[PDB]
Amino acid sequence: MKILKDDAPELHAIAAEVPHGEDVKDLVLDMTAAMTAAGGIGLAGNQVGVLKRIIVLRCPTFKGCVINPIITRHTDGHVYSPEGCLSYPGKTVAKKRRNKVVVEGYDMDWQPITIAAKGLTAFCLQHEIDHLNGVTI
Ligand code: NI
Ligand code: NI
Ligand SMILES: [Zn+2]
Repeated sequence: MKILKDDAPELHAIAAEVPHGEDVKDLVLDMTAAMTAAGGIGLAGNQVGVLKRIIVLRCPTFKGCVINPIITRHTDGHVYSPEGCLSYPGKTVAKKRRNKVVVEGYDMDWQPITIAAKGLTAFCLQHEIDHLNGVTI
């Protein structure tokens, strides 16, 4: 796998929902390995040229993948979140984020999962889900 250059069109494209039960274990393994090899804590399909709704995270309160992630709950208003991104080396942006979120989706074995997160972990979930919608910092 390769983390695509900052001018890759995939970064603006929409990731396709994964058909329920599709075997994506190798994809998840590859994305996880690319994320850690590059020293990151989050990665989305688009960033490695995989236009599928898959994110991987290595965050303080969640480590693993989410397939077909959706945000189902969040706190009102916003807080400041300084963020970088493996697709944009050297760039940090002060983003407005929800302080707390609930994310729902599937793990690699297609077990339904629910992730309640605050602070850094919540910011990462928002950032990575944004990627699947072609939204970048
Ligand atoms: Ni590779
Ligand atoms: Ni661009
Ligand atoms: Zn990113």
